[PDB]
Amino acid sequence: MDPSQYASSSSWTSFLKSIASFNGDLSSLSAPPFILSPISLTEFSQYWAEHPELFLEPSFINDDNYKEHCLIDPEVESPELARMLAVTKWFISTLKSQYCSRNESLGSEKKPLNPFLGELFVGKWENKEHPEFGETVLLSEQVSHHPPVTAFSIFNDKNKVKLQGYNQIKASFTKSLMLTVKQFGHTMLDIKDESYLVTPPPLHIEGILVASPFVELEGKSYIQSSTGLLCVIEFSGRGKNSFKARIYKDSKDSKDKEKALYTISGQWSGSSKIIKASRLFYDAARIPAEHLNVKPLEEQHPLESRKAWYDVAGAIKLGDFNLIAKTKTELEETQRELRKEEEAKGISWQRRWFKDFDYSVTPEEGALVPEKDDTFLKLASALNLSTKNAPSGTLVGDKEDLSSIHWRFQRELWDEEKEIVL
Ligand SMILES: C[C@@H](CI)CCC(=O)[C@@H](C)[C@H]1C(=O)C[C@H]2[C@@H]3CC=C4C[C@@H](O)CC[C@]4(C)[C@H]3CC[C@]12C
Repeated sequence: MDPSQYASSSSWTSFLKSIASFNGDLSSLSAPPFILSPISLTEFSQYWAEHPELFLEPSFINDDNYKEHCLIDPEVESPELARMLAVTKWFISTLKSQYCSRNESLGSEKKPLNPFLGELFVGKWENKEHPEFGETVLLSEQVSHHPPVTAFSIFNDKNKVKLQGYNQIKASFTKSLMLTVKQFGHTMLDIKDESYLVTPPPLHIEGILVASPFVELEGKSYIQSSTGLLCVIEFSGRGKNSFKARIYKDSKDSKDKEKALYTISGQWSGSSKIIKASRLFYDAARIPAEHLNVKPLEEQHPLESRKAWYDVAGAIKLGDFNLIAKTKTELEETQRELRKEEEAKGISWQRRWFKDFDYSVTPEEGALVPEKDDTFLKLASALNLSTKNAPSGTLVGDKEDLSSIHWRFQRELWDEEKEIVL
């Protein structure tokens, strides 16, 4: 079936009709095979660093070289601002990865595989052509299934750049059959001793009537630094993927747009320019994604995503209804059986590399809680960001601002990991 036959197929009409009775759980969407992705959501974590050089760039900016690492402003006022510029550029560079990859590789957004609890995805950017980079490692874990929650860490030891975060969504259909999505979660980025707090934006999926789904971003993302500096990024559709970002000396100033130290505008999936107090800031079309190195299937542990979903992926690619349904049930029995074995060997398969910390004022007696100087508390306080499980970017005293549970990477658990290698 050619894609121009999709919107009026029986399958698609049947799909749309069942939206009317949508039960609130996206995984139960009865999507036709042609709209299915063979990729699991635990793989989406790789999309935070597909431009390794931009990921690592802030670690190379110091007091003695900063004017030489600010292409759009050679008289940038400080290394702190030069690094905030660089973090903003990196963040803008992830968006195309995050939100357009299925478009390019599959032809539209397609329904992802709902990962099983304890599913794992790992790989590395080896950065062989730039020895000063060193290897950057991605760990990604399905820390919850009901609701689905993915947690991840991307880390470069050589340059002391690490990122961690987690992601969850809530979604509902509007009466025009547009799917509105709010993201939940945040990501933190340490560049040596300096820290950055990033909130993903709300989004909507369009082109559903026409059976050509695509993501458009809306609302705002924040990037708050331990330096006090704050970038606010506002998205809209257009003609697409446009935005306007502003960087402020601090979060009090962000209340007044004319206080912006710089202003960036354009398309995150194309080009954008910047003005101070214009030049090319980022051109997504000039800078190809670099895909992480994943180990061969034959060498994968059966918890690992591509190994786990192999037969399911093969059946989706064939578009075979029966075979998909059958491979899915065998996957479920394999994973149940796999967990039993983890358990017999004394292996914790559930909170494997990340733990759920309780930031509420009423933790349970033995619960994991934040230590005094916690990076998240200090950056959320700088931004006036709610520390509860509200939609990402929710500010203190917003309507949405309920638990305060956050996933945090524990490096030691990966250093003493019992099975999984890179
Ligand atoms: C194909 C659709 C037809 I109506 C079915 C709806 C789904 O497939 C939803 C669940 C799916 C998509 O439409 C886009 C997906 C988001 C795309 C990118 C991100 C970025 C990443 O960092 C975290 C995951 C997230 C939010 C995806 C979640 C699942 C979405 C909404």
